[PDB]
Amino acid sequence: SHMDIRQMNKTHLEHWRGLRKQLWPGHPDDAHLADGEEILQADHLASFIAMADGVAIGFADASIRHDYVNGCDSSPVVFLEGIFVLPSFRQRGVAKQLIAAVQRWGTNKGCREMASDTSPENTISQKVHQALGFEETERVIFYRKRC
Amino acid sequence: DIRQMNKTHLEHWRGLRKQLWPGHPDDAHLADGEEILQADHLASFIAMADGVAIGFADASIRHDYVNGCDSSPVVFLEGIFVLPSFRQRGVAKQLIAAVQRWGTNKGCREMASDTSPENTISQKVHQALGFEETERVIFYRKRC
Ligand SMILES: CC(C)(COP(=O)(O)OP(=O)(O)OC[C@H]1O[C@@H](n2cnc3c(N)ncnc32)[C@H](O)[C@@H]1OP(=O)(O)O)[C@@H](O)C(=O)NCCC(=O)/N=C\CSCCC(=O)NC[C@H]1O[C@H](O[C@H]2[C@H](O)[C@@H](O)[C@H](N)C[C@@H]2N)[C@H](N)[C@@H](O)[C@@H]1O
Ligand SMILES: CC(C)(COP(=O)(O)OP(=O)(O)OC[C@H]1O[C@@H](n2cnc3c(N)ncnc32)[C@H](O)[C@@H]1OP(=O)(O)O)[C@@H](O)C(=O)NCCC(=O)/N=C\CSCCC(=O)NC[C@H]1O[C@H](O[C@H]2[C@H](O)[C@@H](O)[C@H](N)C[C@@H]2N)[C@H](N)[C@@H](O)[C@@H]1O
Ligand code: NI
Repeated sequence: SHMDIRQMNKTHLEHWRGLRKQLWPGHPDDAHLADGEEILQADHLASFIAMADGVAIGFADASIRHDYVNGCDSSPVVFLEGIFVLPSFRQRGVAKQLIAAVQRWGTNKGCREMASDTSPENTISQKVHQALGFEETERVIFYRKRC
Repeated sequence: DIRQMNKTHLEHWRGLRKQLWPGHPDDAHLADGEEILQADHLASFIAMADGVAIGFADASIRHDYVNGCDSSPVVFLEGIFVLPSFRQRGVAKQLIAAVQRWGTNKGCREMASDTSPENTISQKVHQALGFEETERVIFYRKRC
């Protein structure tokens, strides 16, 4: 059936929250709500919903980042902040089309580079990133200290 | 003494920074210095001994997602290098303390950093200075 990638607006908020809670289970209930509203008002945040037959089968969150991005040489950068496709709809090209939409958005915003990161443990994600034309740039360990 | 970088430090800062990052074109350090001095959300700090720079830290105020962190903005240690001769004397500790104060003055509740999995010494350093490991990731890039 015909699939559409829709940039998320007020009308897709429930579709998006329903999927996001499956990518990140236990990511607090009030966070998803505030995140939704922020994204709709942003010019440096956009999310994209894969729709077919009137149901939402996957999503991607994207940003335009001005912070230094690991492995990139230019600024700003279009960044893949999250991506998830429902188990039953996987390996059908949903993520490919989601990422194409993120790229289109970032390109129209004047980004020269698209970036993403994933866990060294998530081998499917690594294969996916590489199939869709991403190259590995560097691996890093992050640290934090409370101020 | 640790001072915030200004126009007069640029040349000696560039000399140390090329040692941290030999890959960087020499074009870039020039540009990067101008950018830091122009930007409110960037600052660098220089450790001096007898008026010669022997260490530096580059820092930013980060407004985008930062791996391992839960608030925004974040003070981020973008780069730190101390001359081998001046190592293990607390120079890095003092540079990072200056970075942390700048970030607190910019309302950051978290300081973050990253390093190579092979850079074992830098890992001990973050550990020693009170940082905690958050996550390890692989970064990807696609040219648009
Ligand atoms: C990976 C998916 C999305 C692929 O979907 P698909 O539709 O099945 O793919 P396709 O389009 O059909 O396939 C594309 C290509 O890949 C190939 N492929 C697909 N599947 C496989 C396969 N199983 N094996 C081999 N090859 C495969 C396929 O052949 C295709 O080849 P080609 O282009 O046609 O030539 C899918 O399998 C899936 O949903 N899997 C489960 C979830 C998952 O792993 N998702 C994405 C992979 S990244 C992991 C989750 C994620 O997005 N995390 C984001 C970040 O989360 C966290 O950070 C967040 C933070 O938590 C938030 O609060 C902030 N707001 C933002 C911040 N970024 C962490 N701190 C970061 O470190 C994380 O990076
Ligand atoms: C690590 C140093 C700086 C420590 O200096 P010191 O003065 O000697 O330390 P100290 O103050 O004496 O010691 C403090 C504690 O550490 C302990 N310590 C010190 N030395 C050792 C030791 N050798 N063994 C064990 N313990 C040690 C010491 O005991 C102390 O503990 P305590 O207080 O006594 O309990 C020193 O050894 C040194 O200069 N080493 C060589 C350089 C080095 O490794 N530097 C930094 C390590 S990672 C920190 C951040 C950093 O610089 N990152 C570079 C990033 O660079 C790149 O990214 C850049 C990009 O390239 C740029 O273009 C962008 N503009 C910004 C962007 N961030 C990569 N893409 C990123 O992935 C990289 O992460
Ligand atoms: Ni259509």
